[PDB]
Amino acid sequence: AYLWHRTAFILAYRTPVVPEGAKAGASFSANGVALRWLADYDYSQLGDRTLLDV
Amino acid sequence: AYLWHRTAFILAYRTPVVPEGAKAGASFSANGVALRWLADYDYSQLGDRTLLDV
Repeated sequence: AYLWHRTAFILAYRTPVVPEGAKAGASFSANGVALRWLADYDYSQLGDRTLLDV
Repeated sequence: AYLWHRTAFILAYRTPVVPEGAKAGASFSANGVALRWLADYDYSQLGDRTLLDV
């Protein structure tokens, strides 16, 4: 069991910025944390690559 | 020191076009020269890339 006061632990989150050259992505949320979604096409590997980050 | 007539030297400029596969870019100016700006996201390097050219 863990018993803590509010000030004991600190969490910080930052949503990464979708840059100018990236195709406009989406935005998602995990328990109230904003996640950046991004998709880029690998022509050289003939596929799609997605990244979902914070 | 250089003393020249107007007809002595010639400059020519051409702005590159933004291709179909590139996310549409801006167009800037430098001494009246139109410069093609372009941006592309490197998923492998996890970062954006910008090129400004003529």
